[PDB]
Amino acid sequence: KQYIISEELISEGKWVKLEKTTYMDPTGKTRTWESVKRTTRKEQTADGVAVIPVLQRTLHYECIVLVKQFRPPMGGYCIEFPAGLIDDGETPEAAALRELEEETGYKGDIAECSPAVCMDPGLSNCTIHIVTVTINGDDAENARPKPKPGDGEFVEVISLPKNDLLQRLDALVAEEHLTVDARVYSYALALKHANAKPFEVPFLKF
Amino acid sequence: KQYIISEELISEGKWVKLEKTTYMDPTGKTRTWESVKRTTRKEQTADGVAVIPVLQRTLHYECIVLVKQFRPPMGGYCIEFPAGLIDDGETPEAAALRELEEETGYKGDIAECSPAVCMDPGLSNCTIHIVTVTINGDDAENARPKPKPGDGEFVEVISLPKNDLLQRLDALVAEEHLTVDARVYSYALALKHANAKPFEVPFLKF
Repeated sequence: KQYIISEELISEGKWVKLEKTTYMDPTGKTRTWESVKRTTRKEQTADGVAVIPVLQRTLHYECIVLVKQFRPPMGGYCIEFPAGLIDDGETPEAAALRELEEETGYKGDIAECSPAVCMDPGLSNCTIHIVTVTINGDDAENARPKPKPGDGEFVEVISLPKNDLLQRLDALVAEEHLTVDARVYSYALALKHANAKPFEVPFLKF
Repeated sequence: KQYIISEELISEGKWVKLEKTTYMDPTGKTRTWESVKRTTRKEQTADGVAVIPVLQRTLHYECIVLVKQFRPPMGGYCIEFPAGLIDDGETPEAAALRELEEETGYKGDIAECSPAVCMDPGLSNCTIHIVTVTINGDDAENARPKPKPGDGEFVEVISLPKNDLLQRLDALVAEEHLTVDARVYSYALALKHANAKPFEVPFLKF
């Protein structure tokens, strides 16, 4: 019922651009909105990918591999799922495995890929593909990860136990005073909401 | 090791601003970055909140209350956790309940509140508090919810079964062709990774 009437560039940098968006509301009226867009965005493609790397080992608990790095806009360190924009002539799945290797050194398998999902709908048009990659830690190819930091890419790898990720994250916060990514937290939260107090839920039924 | 050296305003809008951030890297060299910040951001406070509203009923399955609305920066409709910025003289918790009621009409209680988490660390400084709110669906006040939208706020409410969330989201995507928010998808994913194929792990053990 609603649609975009027009978009006029307000300001543009080398990598990001701010635009004045004009759109038609449900009841005919016309309103404006300030929107953010990346200049690297390709037609019919998402801006980038995010990887949920489940480190697995035989007869051993799983781990979620995350990365910590300084983020200029935050003015401080952040804990995030490995990520990156999708390079030219690259599929989201391909990007996923690449960026995971570049930032962590691990080599994994695509387990599942999501459709394009938005990062901040009210602020930008940025979308990513959330890709779940399973890493075999028993494999010799993963015995000693060899990260490949690009120029300006300083990444600290952090492998956290999955069964109590949310708590590991809060521990990390209280100890280093850094910021957890909203997507990483959502995921951790969900794990707690489904795992925590197994017998507690089917107890009130009685 | 790293820190912010300077931050020069590239261009500003009424609600959003873009700026050149100059910082120090680990080694010693200097680099620049394009960052996005909101003009409405308060001191020592997060930009806003996102509510994970768990609709509950006795002898009944839980539902997650989500909202669908047109997003100018996206040029389309999005499925999202109810959200919004924190108003003046508002606590993250208060903002959570207010926005939930305004957008859905439901009246709920605070279950938990995350610390401030980043929306998109590589692009902006934006942070939110993710608040998990329970809604007593047995209570008459919730038997017939009544949203209180503001000017230019048009929201469709959608209650999706919790234990079936990710598939309900994929259905919606395949049927309506809209976009699911990255945080909503993440949460949904974690649910599947923890609940789906519950006997798959123990069977692979024997």
